[PDB]
Amino acid sequence: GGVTTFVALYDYVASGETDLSFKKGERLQIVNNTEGDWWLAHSLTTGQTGYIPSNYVAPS
Amino acid sequence: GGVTTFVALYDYVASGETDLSFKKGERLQIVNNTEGDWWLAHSLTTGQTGYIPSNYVAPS
Repeated sequence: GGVTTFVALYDYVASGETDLSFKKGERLQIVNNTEGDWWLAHSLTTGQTGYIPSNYVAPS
Repeated sequence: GGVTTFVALYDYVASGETDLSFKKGERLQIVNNTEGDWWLAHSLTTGQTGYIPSNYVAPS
């Protein structure tokens, strides 16, 4: 059965606003683009990232 | 060429820690699983989400 969790091998310090910092030994999930009808999105105004309902958006 | 940016149609208030809040009219990117060797991850310890170098992790 597929793995549920990954562990960090090293410390990582983020340089941008889309990447994630973490400490060696930290426990992390690798996540999917989509969760049902929810898509992963990155807010250009608040710089944060997360899933959103795909029916709440339209192309520019 | 493909769309670069989406616009919010309504306000959304997040309920969990994997979902993203945004206001109507916010400009958002829908993001890809991977960017090169980098995968999207969700930190169970800090609750934050972001890209990480895939060579910095191992399965549990």
